[PDB]
Amino acid sequence: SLTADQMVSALLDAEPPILYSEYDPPFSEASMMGLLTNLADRELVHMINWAKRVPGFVDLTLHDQVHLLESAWLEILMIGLVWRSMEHPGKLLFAPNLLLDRNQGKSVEGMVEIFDMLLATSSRFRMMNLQGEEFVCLKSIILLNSGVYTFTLKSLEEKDHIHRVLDKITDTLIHLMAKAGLTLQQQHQRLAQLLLILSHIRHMSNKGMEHLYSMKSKNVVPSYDLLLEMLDAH
Amino acid sequence: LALSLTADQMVSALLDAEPPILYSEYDPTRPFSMMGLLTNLADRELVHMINWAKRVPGFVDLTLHDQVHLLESAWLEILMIGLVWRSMEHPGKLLFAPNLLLDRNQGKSVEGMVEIFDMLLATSSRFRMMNLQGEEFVCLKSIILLNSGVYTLEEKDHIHRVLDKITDTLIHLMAKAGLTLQQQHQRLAQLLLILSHIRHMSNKGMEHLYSMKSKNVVPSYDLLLEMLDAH
Ligand SMILES: CC1=C(c2ccc(O)cc2)[C@H](c2ccc(OCCN3CC[C@@H](C)C3)cc2)Oc2cc(O)ccc21
Ligand SMILES: CC1=C(c2ccc(O)cc2)[C@H](c2ccc(OCCN3CC[C@@H](C)C3)cc2)Oc2cc(O)ccc21
Repeated sequence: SLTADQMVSALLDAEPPILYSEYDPPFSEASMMGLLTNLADRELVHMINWAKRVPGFVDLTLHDQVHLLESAWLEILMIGLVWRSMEHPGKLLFAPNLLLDRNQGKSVEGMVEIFDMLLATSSRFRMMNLQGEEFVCLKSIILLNSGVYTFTLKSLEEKDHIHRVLDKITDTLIHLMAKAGLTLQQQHQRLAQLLLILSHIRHMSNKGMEHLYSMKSKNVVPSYDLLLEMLDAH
Repeated sequence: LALSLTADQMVSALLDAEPPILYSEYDPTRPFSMMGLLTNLADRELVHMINWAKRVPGFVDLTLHDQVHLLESAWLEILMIGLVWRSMEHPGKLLFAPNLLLDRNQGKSVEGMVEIFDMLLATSSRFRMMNLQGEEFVCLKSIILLNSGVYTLEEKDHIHRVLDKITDTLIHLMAKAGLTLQQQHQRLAQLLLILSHIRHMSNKGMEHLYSMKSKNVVPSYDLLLEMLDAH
């Protein structure tokens, strides 16, 4: 029932904070993955808070909320990272005090390939002059769309709802571009350009998941119970 | 020169470029390797895919090097969307060939296969529910070809001009179908979000194909280049 303007405002007010890496006056290659894992894990907690504020998300069953976050969490971490890296050519701003380049990526086997994809996405944002309002729409779309093709009377109802919210976010993107002064043709073209970036983000998440698993740590994905517990508040 | 086409000319060009539907190679008189049949079919389809790619307006204006790179990135996605398209009118089944219609139970005969079968079936069901039109389908397939490899100035600018042309064409089709402006952009977005699922399926499919430890998975640069038949 939200208007396009109300949708934008809701999403902007929902934005999580930018977190820091630990301070101690040197950085070492050996400690890099530990610092990244620590940031990712802290970002996840804020991500769950954020998701619950995306219009229509808490209308879903807790089960389906968990499934959507299971599907989307790394994509959401990535698009967040690319967004805060956009103004820093050649670098990934994991935190304001953890700004990393390609060569630092090389220290971890298999990492530079994923760094390069992320850097390429940052460059594409930059060449498109992606706006914050557009970014928060894209991030919401990822949340709602990434797990929807892999979820029953209840579920049919859930899927219809998700599609209706996704349509509203399309309307919102178009509203933003119209107010930005784009022609109808430029509006459709840019809508398309933005949504095609989501294919690349999905690609990066799958490649990244492969990479994280290859590292042989104790776990990679947030468990159902963990997501549930964070989501399943009293 | 390829960009000077109208939306109608673009649609007609893409429809005329469509590849044929191939048959599985086996004696239908003899007792019923599944992956063997599928691999044989995929490998034969790939050849027709390269010939289709050469007819997508704007594609051959790229260097041969870049044509090959795009095919390297897109080929499995393109195989998949074509499979889903011809499977649309066959709920619960994948029409790999007219003589090779498989259901998900048959897909369980190969380890790790049923998970990918289920994703493909879900996509075909989504297509059916949206009543995807052939004219929309050929636009989508062309977008996969141009978009899948674009994250690896003039060449990329050309690629984006062609992609913008296809967006224009899709909107034109929907406008002709009688959709309101709001319905047009909503449907455009719905179709493009399905492409992220097709990318997902290609990623999971590649993982699955590699896990089989067969002779090879991806077509080599030289194979694709030879199929392009350079002049
Ligand atoms: C994109 C990215 C990282 C990444 C992702 C894939 C890859 O192959 C290499 C690094 C790494 C990264 C490191 C570890 C990651 O997962 C660790 C496992 N936890 C995730 C959920 C929790 C239950 C366990 C996920 C990403 O660092 C980031 C930190 C951020 O705050 C935001 C994004 C990243
Ligand atoms: C989607 C699909 C198949 C598939 C893909 C991924 C997967 O995990 C399981 C089956 C299998 C499939 C089986 C083998 C495939 O690659 C084999 C390797 N060749 C591809 C190019 C050639 C150089 C080597 C690719 C797809 O069958 C299909 C046949 C078609 O005509 C169209 C689509 C498919």
